Amino acid sequence: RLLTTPTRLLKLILPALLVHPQQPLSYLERLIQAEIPPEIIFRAEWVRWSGSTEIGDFIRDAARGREFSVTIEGHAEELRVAVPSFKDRTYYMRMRLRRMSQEIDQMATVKREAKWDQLVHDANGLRREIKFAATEYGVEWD
Amino acid sequence: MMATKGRLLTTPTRLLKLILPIPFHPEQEYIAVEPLALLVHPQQPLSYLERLIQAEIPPLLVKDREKLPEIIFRAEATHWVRWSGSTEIGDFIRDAARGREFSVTIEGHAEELRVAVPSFKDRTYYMRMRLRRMSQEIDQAKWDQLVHDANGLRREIKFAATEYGVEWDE
Amino acid sequence: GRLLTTPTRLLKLILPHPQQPLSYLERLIQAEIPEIIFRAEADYTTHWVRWSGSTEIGDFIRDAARGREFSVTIEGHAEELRVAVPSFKDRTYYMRMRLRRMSQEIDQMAKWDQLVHDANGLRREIKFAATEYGVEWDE
Amino acid sequence: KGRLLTTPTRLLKLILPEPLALLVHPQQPLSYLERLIQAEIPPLEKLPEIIFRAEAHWVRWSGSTEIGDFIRDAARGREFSVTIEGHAEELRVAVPSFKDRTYYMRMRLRRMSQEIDQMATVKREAKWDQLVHDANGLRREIKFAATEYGVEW
Repeated sequence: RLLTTPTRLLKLILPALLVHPQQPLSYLERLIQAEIPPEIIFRAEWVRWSGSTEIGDFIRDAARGREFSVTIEGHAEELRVAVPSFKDRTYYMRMRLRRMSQEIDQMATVKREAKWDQLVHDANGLRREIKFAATEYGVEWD
Repeated sequence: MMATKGRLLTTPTRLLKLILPIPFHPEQEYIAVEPLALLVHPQQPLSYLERLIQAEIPPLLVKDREKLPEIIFRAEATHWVRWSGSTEIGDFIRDAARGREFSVTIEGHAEELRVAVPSFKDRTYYMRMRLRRMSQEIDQAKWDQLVHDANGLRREIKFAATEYGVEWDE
Repeated sequence: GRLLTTPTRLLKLILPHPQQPLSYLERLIQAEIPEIIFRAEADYTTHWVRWSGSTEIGDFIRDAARGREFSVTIEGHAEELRVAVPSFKDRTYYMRMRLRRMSQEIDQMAKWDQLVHDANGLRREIKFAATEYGVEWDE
Repeated sequence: KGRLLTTPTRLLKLILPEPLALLVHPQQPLSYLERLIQAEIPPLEKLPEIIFRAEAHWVRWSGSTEIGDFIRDAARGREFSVTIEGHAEELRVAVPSFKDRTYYMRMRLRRMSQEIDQMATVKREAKWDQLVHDANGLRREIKFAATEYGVEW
C-alpha cells in the first residue's frame, strides 16, 4: 500500500500520504496521528522499529517479509502494508537510465555517422598548420 | 637578375607546382623566356629539383662532351646564402617565407632566376578554405551533463541493489 | 472547474504556491465561503483517496498528472466540484519556451579543448627546456 | 662566422662558410651534420673527418650524441668549434640561448594563452555558467514531467 514515485518521495495509501525515505518514522506517526482521534508502533520482519529509524532503511528490511505491520494504541486489528520490491523502488529510476542511455547512443551514433572525430582531427590539425605559417611569415590570424 | 620572376603556387594536396622562366629556345642545343610548370613533393630534396630542371634545359658544353649544368638555390639572410642540395623543398621554402623572393642559379647562364615566395594568404589559401568549410560543417551539447547524470543514476541503482540485497545489471 | 500554470513557480486556480499545505488551500478558501478535503483517482492494476492536509500543493497535483482532474469535498452539500489539471504540454510550456530560447541562445555561440591541451604541452615543453639549460623561466 | 638559428618548427638552421645554409633536427646525431658538411667540401682520396668540440676544457662530442644535447651544453661557451680534417683553422658557431631556442615556442604560448582568455572572457560576459545550468536543469524538470505524465518528449 506504499508506492514509489517518479521523484524520490513515497506515496502511502491505507484506511493517501507522502513521505521522504530519509525522514524518520516519527514523521509517519505524526501524519497518521493527525488523521485519527494515540501511539503508533511499527513492527516488521517479529520486531518493532525505532521511530528514529529512517523510512528508507525501514521498508528496505521490510522487503524480507514483503509487508510490515502498523498497530495503534487503542485499536485491536493491526494494519499491514505491502513494501515495494527492489524493482518496484527502482522502476522510474531504471526507466530514466534506459531512456538517457538510449538518448546517448543516438547522440553518439550521430557523431559516428558524421565522421565527427576525423572532422575534429582534420580541423584542429590544419588550424595548427595555418597558425604555424602565420608565425613563419610573421603575421597574425583569425 | 632576370626581368621575369618565377612563382611557386600551393596546391590543396601537399604538393607544390613551380612555375619557372626558361631562357632557352626549346630547339636550342647548348649554352624572351619559355614557361616551365613543375609539381614537386615538399620532401623531395633540392638536388631532385636540379635533376628535374636539367631534363628541361639543354646541356652545357665543356670541351667535346656535354655536361649537366649545376643548379644552385639561394635565399635571404642582409645577404645571400647557398643551400644544401640535400634540403627538402618544403623546409627550404618554409625558411624563405620572409624574404618573399629566392634565387635559382643555372650554370653557364649569367642572369639568374628569382622565384616569388608566396604570400601568407596564398601559401595558406586552400587550408584556410577547408577550415571555413569544416568549421561550417561542425556548426550543424548536453552530452557532458547527460553522461554524468546517467552514471550517477547507474550508481544509485547499484546502491539500492546491494541495500535491497539483490543482483542487478540489465 | 480549472487550475492553471503561471510562468513563475506560483499556481493559479479558480472555482465557484506549490510548497503550501492543503490545509492552507482549505484555510484561505474559507475566506471565500459561509471543512475542505481533496481527493483524486487511484489505479492499482480505479479508486478515490483522501489526501493529508500536510501534503504540499505542488507535490499533490504531481500525483494527479495521469487523471487530469481531481475531486474536492466541501461541507454542507454533497455536490463536489472538479478542477481541471493542465495537460503536460500546458504545464511544461512556459519552461519549454525558455529552454528553446536558451538552447537557441546557446546555439548562437569549441577549439577550447585542443587549445588548453596544446598549451599544457608547450608549457611543459618549455619548462623542460629551462631545466635542460639550467635556467628559471617566468611568464 | 657561423651561426646556428632556431626555426619556427623544431628544426635548426645552420649558416657557415659564400655561407652555406642547412636544416637539421635536434634529435639527429652529429654524424648527420658531418655527412651534410662533407658533401659541401672537397676531399683529401678520402672524406675529411670533421670533429665538433664544445667548451667544458675544450672537448670533442661523439658523432652519436644528439645535436640538441650538443648545443645545450655549448651554450655555456655560447659557441662551439668545427674543425675539418686538413683545414688548419677552425669554424666557430654561435649557439642559440634558451630564450633564443624558445622564442617561437614561447611566442606560440602567449598567443594561445591570450586566445584562451578571450574565449573564456566571452563565456563570462555571456553568463555561460548560468546558461547551461538553467538549461541542463529545467530540461531535467521537463524530462521529469514526461515521466510523471507517462508521455514522451
